[PDB]
Amino acid sequence: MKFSNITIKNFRNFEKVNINLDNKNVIFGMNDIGKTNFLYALRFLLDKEIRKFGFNKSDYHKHDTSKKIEIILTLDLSNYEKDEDTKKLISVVKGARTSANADVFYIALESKYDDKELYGNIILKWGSELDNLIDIPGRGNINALDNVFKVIYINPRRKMLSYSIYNYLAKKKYEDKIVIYLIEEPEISLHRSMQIALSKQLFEQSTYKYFFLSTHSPELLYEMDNTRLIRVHSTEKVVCSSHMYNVEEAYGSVKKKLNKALSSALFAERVLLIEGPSEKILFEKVLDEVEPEYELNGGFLLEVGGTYFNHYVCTLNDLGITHIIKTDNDLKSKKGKKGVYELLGLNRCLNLLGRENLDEITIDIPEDIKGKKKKERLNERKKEIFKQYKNEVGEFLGERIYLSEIDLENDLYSAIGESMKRIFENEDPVHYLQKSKLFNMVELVNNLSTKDCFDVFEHEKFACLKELVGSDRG
Amino acid sequence: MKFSNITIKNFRNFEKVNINLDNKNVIFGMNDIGKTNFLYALRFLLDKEIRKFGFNKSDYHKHDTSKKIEIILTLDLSNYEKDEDTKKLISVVKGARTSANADVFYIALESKYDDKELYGNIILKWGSELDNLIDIPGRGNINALDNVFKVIYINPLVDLDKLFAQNKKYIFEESQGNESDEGILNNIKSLTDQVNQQIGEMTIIKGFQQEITSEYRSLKKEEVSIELKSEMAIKDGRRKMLSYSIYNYLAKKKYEDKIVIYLIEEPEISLHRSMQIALSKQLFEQSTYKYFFLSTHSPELLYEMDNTRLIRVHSTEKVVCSSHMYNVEEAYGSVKKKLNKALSSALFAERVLLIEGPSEKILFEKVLDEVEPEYELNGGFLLEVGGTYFNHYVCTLNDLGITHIIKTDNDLKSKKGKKGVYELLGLNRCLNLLGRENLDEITIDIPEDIKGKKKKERLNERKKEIFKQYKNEVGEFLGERIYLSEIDLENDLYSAIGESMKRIFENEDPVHYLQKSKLFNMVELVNNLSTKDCFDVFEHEKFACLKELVGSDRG
Amino acid sequence: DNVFKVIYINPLVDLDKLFAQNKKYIFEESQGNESDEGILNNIKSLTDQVNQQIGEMTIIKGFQQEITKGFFSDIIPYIKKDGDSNYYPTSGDGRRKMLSYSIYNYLAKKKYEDKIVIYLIEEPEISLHRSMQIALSKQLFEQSTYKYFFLSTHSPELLYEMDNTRLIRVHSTEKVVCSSHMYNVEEAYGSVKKKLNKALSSALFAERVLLIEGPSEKILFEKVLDEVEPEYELNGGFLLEVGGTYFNHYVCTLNDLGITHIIKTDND
Ligand SMILES: Nc1ncnc2c1ncn2[C@@H]1O[C@H](COP(=O)(O)OP(=O)(O)OP(=O)(O)O)[C@@H](O)[C@H]1O
Ligand SMILES: Nc1ncnc2c1ncn2[C@@H]1O[C@H](COP(=O)(O)OP(=O)(O)OP(=O)(O)O)[C@@H](O)[C@H]1O
Ligand SMILES: Nc1ncnc2c1ncn2[C@@H]1O[C@H](COP(=O)(O)OP(=O)(O)OP(=O)(O)O)[C@@H](O)[C@H]1O
Ligand SMILES: [Mg+2]
Ligand SMILES: [Mg+2]
Repeated sequence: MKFSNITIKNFRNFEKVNINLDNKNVIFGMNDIGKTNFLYALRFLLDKEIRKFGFNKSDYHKHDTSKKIEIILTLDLSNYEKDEDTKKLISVVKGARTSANADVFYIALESKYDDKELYGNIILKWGSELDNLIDIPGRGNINALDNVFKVIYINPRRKMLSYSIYNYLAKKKYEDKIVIYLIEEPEISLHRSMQIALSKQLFEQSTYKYFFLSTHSPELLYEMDNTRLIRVHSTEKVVCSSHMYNVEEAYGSVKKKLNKALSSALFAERVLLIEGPSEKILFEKVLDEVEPEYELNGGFLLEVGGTYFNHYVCTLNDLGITHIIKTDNDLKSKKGKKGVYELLGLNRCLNLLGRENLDEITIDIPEDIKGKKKKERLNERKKEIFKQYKNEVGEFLGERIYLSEIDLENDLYSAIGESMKRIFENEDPVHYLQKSKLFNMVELVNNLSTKDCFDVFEHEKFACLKELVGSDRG
Repeated sequence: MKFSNITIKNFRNFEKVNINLDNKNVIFGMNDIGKTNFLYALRFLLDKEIRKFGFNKSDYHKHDTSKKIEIILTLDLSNYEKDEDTKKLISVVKGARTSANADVFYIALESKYDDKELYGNIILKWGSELDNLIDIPGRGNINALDNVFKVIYINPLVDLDKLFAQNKKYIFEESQGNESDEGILNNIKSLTDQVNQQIGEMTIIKGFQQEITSEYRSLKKEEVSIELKSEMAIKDGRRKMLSYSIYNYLAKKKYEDKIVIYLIEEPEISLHRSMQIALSKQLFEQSTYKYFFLSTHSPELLYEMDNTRLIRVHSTEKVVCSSHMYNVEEAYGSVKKKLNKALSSALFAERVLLIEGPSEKILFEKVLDEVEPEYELNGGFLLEVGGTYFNHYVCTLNDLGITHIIKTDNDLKSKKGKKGVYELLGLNRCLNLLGRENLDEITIDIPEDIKGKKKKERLNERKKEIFKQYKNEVGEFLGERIYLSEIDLENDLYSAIGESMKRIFENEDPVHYLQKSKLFNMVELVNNLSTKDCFDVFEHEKFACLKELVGSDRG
Repeated sequence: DNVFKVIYINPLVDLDKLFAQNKKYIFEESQGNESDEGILNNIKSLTDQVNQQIGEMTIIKGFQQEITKGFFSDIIPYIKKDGDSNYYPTSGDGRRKMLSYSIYNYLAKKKYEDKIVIYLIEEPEISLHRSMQIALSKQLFEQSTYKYFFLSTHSPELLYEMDNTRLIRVHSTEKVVCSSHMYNVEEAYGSVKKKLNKALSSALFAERVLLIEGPSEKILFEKVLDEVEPEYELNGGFLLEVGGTYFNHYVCTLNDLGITHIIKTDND
C-alpha cells in the first residue's frame, strides 16, 4: 500500500542511513555523494538480475569487510479491502505475519563476507516484527519475492518511445504484480517542454503508482504534488533529509507559480527569500559587484510575492537548506472598513515561529492633504510599532528573519545617503524611488558605482547578504 | 581569425542550409531536428578520424545517391597583424590565395556516390575564390588541413579511462617534449620509475614470478620468462570535471602550434545546476575556449552568455536554421545577469508573451491554468521584462524565428526637477520598438488643492485623450502583435469581469482597491475567480494576446 | 559449491579478461609483514618527495594555481623471451593460450586444494603447434595435474599418449547417439604402445576403417582408390596399417565406438 521507511545500515557510501519514504518519491542532491547507490540498494533488494551476482569487497563501507550489510524496507499495509496490492503481498507471505501486528511489514537483506572464496552472499528475510525475521523460501533460482514485485529500471525522440514501450508492457503484462519504477536521470537528451510533459505524466496520471526518481533538472518538478523529497547533503558523512511535499487546498490558484519558484530553489544550499523584482535588481547588482560567484557556491534568490512564507520555509527547513528572510513592515488597509490597518508584515513574520495573528490597530486621519503627510504619519506609526515589539524583533534576529523598520528604501537611504541625493537630485530620494519601483531602481543601479555596493553589503541593515554569502566573522 | 559562414547541401536531413557563424556558437532546437548532424558536418570536414571512413548510403538526403554532398566553410582573415592563428593558416595554404589583400578563405568538401563499389568518396578542396578551388595536397594518409586544425570532441558518455589510456603515452610525450623543461624532473622521474621496480620484490609478486614460470616450463622447457607491470598514475560529474581540465591542459601543452576547435555535445548530462553555472562562466568569460560549437538543452549554460552566436534549428516547412549575434550593450551591463536569467529560458520556446511584472504572471497563469493548461508543453512562455528593455528581447527572439507578443500599459512618468510635466512611457517604448523616435514631453495643469484620488482620474482622462490622439499608431501596434492598453491592466479586467470584481472585493471601486496593493490583492481576486470568469477574460477582445499565445485559430 | 570447482576453458581465451577476473584471489592477502616493511616504508617515503614539487619551472603548478597505495588493479602479465628487454603488447595465440592454462593450473593447485576440480576443455588444439599438442597430450594423460577432465577435440595429435581413458564418440545413425569405450593398453603391448597410439589416433576419426597388413597393400589400394573413388577419405574411409599382430586391440576399440572395421588379410 505505502512504503514507510528504508534503513541502509551498511553499504558503499552509507554508515547509518534512515530515510522516511512514501509512494512517488524523488531524490536529489549534489554530485558524487550518493543517490545512485540509493537506487542500487533497491535493485539489490527487489530486482533479481542484480541480486544474483552477490556482493564484492567494494560494496562494503571503506573496504572494511568485517561488518554486515543490512538493508531493511518497511511497508505500511494499514488499508485492507481497498487496494489490491495488499492482498498481492499477503497471499504470498502466508503466515510469517501475526494478527497482533496486522499493519507493518519488514523485508530485510543481510550479507556477511565469506573471506575464503571472497564472496558476499545475500540472505533475504521477511517478517511482521523486526526481531524474529524468518528466511524467504525459494525452490531453485526463484525466490518467493519474485512473484510479488516487478521492478522496471529506466536509464537513458527514441527515449519517449522507450518510455511508451515499457508503459505498454507494464499495462499489458503486469496486472498481477506490484510494479516499481526506478527512473534514473530522465532529463538527459530531452527538451524542456518534454520534461514538463514527463513531469505532468509522472505526478498527475495514475500509471506511475510507485516510482523512485533521480534528477538534476528543475523542469521535472514543475508539476509536483503529494510526493516525498529526499535530499542527500553535500557533506562527506552522508545525511539524507526527507519531506512530505503537499500543496494545500488554499494554494490551488497559486500552485503553478509556487512550484516554478520552489523547484529551482530546491537545488541550492542557502536561499534568500525576497518580495519583489526590485529587490532582485538591487541584490543582484550588489552581489555582482561584491561576491560574483554566489550561484556557484549554493546561493539563491527566491521571489515570494505575498503567500505568507509558510510553504517555502517548511519545505526548505525539512530538507536542511538554510533559509534567510529579508522583508519589510507594511500596514494593509482592511476590506470595507475605514481607518483600520492590519499589521501584515509583522503577522507574516509571526506565523513562521508559530503564534497568533496580532490585533489590528487604528489611527484617526482627518480630511486634510493626503499626498505627502499621510505617508509620514504611517511611517511614524510604523516606527512606533517597531519600537513597541522589540523582543519579538530580537526573536526574529535569533532566526534568520530580518524585518525592516519601514521599508527597503529607508534602509537603502540609511546605507548610502549622499549617493542617492547625487544620482536622483531631489530633496528626498526615498519618495522619488517610491513612485515607479521598477524604473527608478534601474536608474539607481545604472548610476551606482563601486564601493557604494560595499557600503550596502557591510551595513547592519543588510546582514542577510552576509548570511547568503556565508562568510563568517568569528 | 574568425569563422563566418557554413553551407550544407544534401546532408542526411539537411537539403540546403546557409548558417552564419562566429568563434563561440550555441546550437539549440527540438528533439530529432538536426543538432547532431550539424555537429557531424564539422567532424567530416575538419577531423580526419571521421573523414577517413567515407560516406555511406545513409549520409545522403532521403537516401538519394544521385545528388552530391557539399560542405563549404568560410573564414575571415582580416586580423593577420593581431592573431597567431591566421599565421598558422597562411603558412600551410601559401600558394592558393588569389591577391595580396584577400581576407576571405574557403574550405570545401565534395562527395559523389559510387554504385558499383557502394562507396562515398570525400574530396577536400580550399581556395580564396569559390570558383577556383584547388585540391588539398597530401601524401599517404595525411593531407594539409591536419597540420593546422585539431578538433576536440567532448561528450559526457565517454569516461576518463579511454582518454587515460592515451594519457599513458601522453605522459611520455610530456617527459620528452617542451624543450626538456621536465628534464630537471627527468632524472627523478626515473626515481619514480624505480618506485615501480621495487614493487616487484614483495614476495606475493616474487612467488608468482617463479611459480608461473615453473608451471610454464613443464611443457617443452621453453626459453621464456613471465614479467608483471602496472604503470599507473594518480590525479559521473567529478570525472567529467576532471576530464575538462585534462582537455584544457592537453590543449595548453600539445596544441600551441595548432588551431583548437571544441565540439561540446550536451554538457549538462549528469552535472549539477551550480556546475552548469560554473561551466557557463568558464565558457563565456575565460579565454581558454577561443573557438567552440556547443549543443545544449539546459538554460543554466546560458546564464553568462555574451559575444556569442545563437543558432536555432526549427521546422516550419523544411529543416531551417535561424542565427543571431548576441551582444549586450554597455548601458545594459548593470542588469546583465537578470537579462540572461530571464532570456535563457525564453530561448527554448515557440511563442513568448512579454509581460511587465508578477501580477500579470499571477492572473495569466491562473487564466491559462483554467483554459489551456498544456500551454507550456506546446511552446508557450511568459517573460517578465520590467517594462524597460523591449528592444533587446524582441531583437533576440525575432532574429531566431520565435514569435514575440507584447502586452503592455499606457503609463506616464514624472520628470525630475520640473513640476507638472510628464513623459509618455508606454507609447515611447512601443514606438521605439517600431524604429520611430521618442516623443516630446507633455505638461498637465493640475492645481495643488486637487490631490489624492481625483488626480488619478484626471491622469486617466488625459491617458484616454492620448490614446484617442494616436489611433493610427495603435492600429500599427495591433498589426505587429503589440497590445497597448488604454489605461492599465485593471481597467481591461474591469471591462472583462467587473461584475465579479464588484462581487468579490465588495466595494463600488474594485480598480482602486486592487491598485492599492498590486501583489496582495491580486491573489485575493484570483483565488475567488470561477471557471466562467476565466473564460470571459480569455474570450475578451482586450485580451487577444492570450489567444495569440496559445496558437489556436479561435480568434 | 563447497565440493566442486568447475574450470571451463573455451577456444577463445583472452589473457587480459581471465587475469583481471582472477586478480581477486592472488595479490589480495595481508600475510603479516613478509620481512620487507621498511622497503614498503621506502615506497611511502619516496612518494612524499613527489606530490609537493611537481611543477617543473612553475608551468603546471601555476596551471593548478589558477583553478584555486593499493595500485595492483591494472597489472598486466607479459611473456619475455630471453635476450630481449622490450615489452611488446602484441603476442600470438600459441603462448597466450598456454599462459592461461598455466594460470588455471596455478589457481587449481593453490586456491582450490580443499575442493574437487573438474576441467571442461573445448578444443585445445586451436592455434597450437604439433609438438605443443604432443606435450599437452603427455601432460593430460601422464601427470597428475588433470585428475578429472572432460575433453573435446578434433586433432589426432592430442591422442598420441592416451591411456586409462574413456573415449566417447558422438555420431548419427537414426538419432544423435554416443558410443563409449574404456581404453587401456595392456602389459603385452607396453613396448609397442606409441606406435599403436600413433596408428589408432587417426583411425578414431573415421567411419569405415580397412585394416591392412603392410605398406605394399597401401600402395596398391591407394592406386585403385585413386583411379576409382578418389574422394573416399572425404566420405569417412581410412586405411589402417596393423603391423600383422595387433588384431584384437584395434577391433575392440573400433567396435565399441560404432566404427565399421574391415579386415583384409593373408593365410600365413
Ligand atoms: N565502497 C565504498 N566506500 C567508500 N566510498 C565509496 C564506495 N563506493 C563508492 N564510494 C564513493 O561514492 C562515489 C559514488 O558516487 P555516485 O555515483 O553515487 O554519485 P552521484 O551523486 O550519483 O553522481 P553524479 O551526480 O555525478 O551522477 C564514488 O565516487 C566514491 O567516492
Ligand atoms: N539520410 C537521412 N535522410 C533524411 N532524414 C534523415 C537522414 N538521417 C537522419 N535523418 C533525420 O535526422 C534525425 C536525426 O536527429 P538528430 O540526432 O540530428 O537530432 P537532435 O536535435 O540532435 O536530437 P536529440 O535532441 O534527441 O539529441 C533522424 O531522426 C531523422 O529524422
Ligand atoms: N615490433 C616488434 N619488434 C620485435 N618483435 C616483435 C614486434 N612485434 C611483435 N614481435 C614479436 O613477434 C612475435 C609475435 O607473434 P606472432 O603472432 O607474429 O607469431 P605466430 O607465429 O603467428 O604465432 P601463433 O602460433 O601464436 O599464432 C612475438 O615473439 C613478439 O614478441
Ligand atoms: Mg548519479
Ligand atoms: Mg543528438
